[PDB]
This record gives sequence, structure tokens and C-alpha cells, in this order.
Amino acid sequence: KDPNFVHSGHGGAVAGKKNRTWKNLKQILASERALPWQLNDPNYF
DNA sequence: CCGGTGCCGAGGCCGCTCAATTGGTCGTAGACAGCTCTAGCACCGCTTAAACGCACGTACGCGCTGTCCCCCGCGTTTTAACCGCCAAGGGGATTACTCCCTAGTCTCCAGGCACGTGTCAGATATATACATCCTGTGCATGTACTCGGGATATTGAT
Repeated sequence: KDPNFVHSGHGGAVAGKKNRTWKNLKQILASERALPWQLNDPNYF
């Protein structure tokens, strides 16, 4: 009745006390900024 | 007899003449600016961990909201003790002067307790299992408020 019954978490807050859904968008962009983007490389910034 | 007129007396003007006030200049000395480490030390950067702060429903009373009845407020009257003004007697706080004396300066001396560090140990935070004292609920009854009538003051007018 469902595609899968063995669905696994992708970094939720079941263990810790962080946000249950996912990281905040500001945090997502802050983490993505750490990538060694090239000088002419496109990004979300 | 009354009235013009000189003489004297007083009021008005103006002006110094002099004695008391207050901003400006000279001057020197202890104390606000300002490095100089230092110094160790709080403050900042960088991590997580836990909980309290926050938001969503949801139950459930305590504030707003509508109707009759008198008790207190409003408004009038007269009148009287008080407020406000005035005036005089006299005491005492004021003002000024000389004389005395202890505050103020600074100097010297020195021993008592502020003040910091170093050591160590027992009083106190903290977690967990135990349990019983205080609290919401329910309910009998009696101390106290109320109404009514008779004492004892308690004021005012002859």
C-alpha cells in the first residue's frame, strides 16, 4: 500500500534537540558558503 | 474801616562730594590629561547540552450586561461664631564692638589592624526513594448583624 516501509531519517532531530524538520535556510546557505566555490563559479549568492 | 506791598518763611529745583560696590589682572602651585608598561584577566570566539520559553487548543468561571425602590444628595432658608483687618505695648533678637581660645596647619612618631595569600576540611548542593502534612471539598451550627423598645446621658433656652 506504500512504496517503502523502511524509510530512514536524513538528519532529523530524533536523537538531538535541534529542529525536527531540517536545518534552517539561513543555516543551509551558511553551510553552503563553506564550499570552495571558484571565482567565476555560479552559486545561490 | 479795607487793601496794596515789603519782609520773611518755606517749598521746589538743580547739582556736585563723598562713601560703598564689582569685574579685570597678576601669579604660582598642586592636580587633571596622558603615555608605559603590565598583568593577569575578564572578554571574546568557538563548541555542545539541556530546559525553559513559547504557541495551540480547550475547559471553565468571573466580569459586563439588563430590571424595581427608596436613601442619600441637592437646594433652600436663617443666623452666628469665626475670619480678617487694625492698632498699640513691649520684649528680644539684632547689630556692632573688644577680648579670649580653640580650630587649623604641619610636623613628628609608632604601633594597631586593614588586607592579601596559602592550607585544608566540613558544611552544602544534588540525586533518589520514601511518606505524611497541608489543601480543596463538603457540611453542621453559632457568633454576630439587625430590628424594636426602654434606660441614661447630653445639649440648649429661660
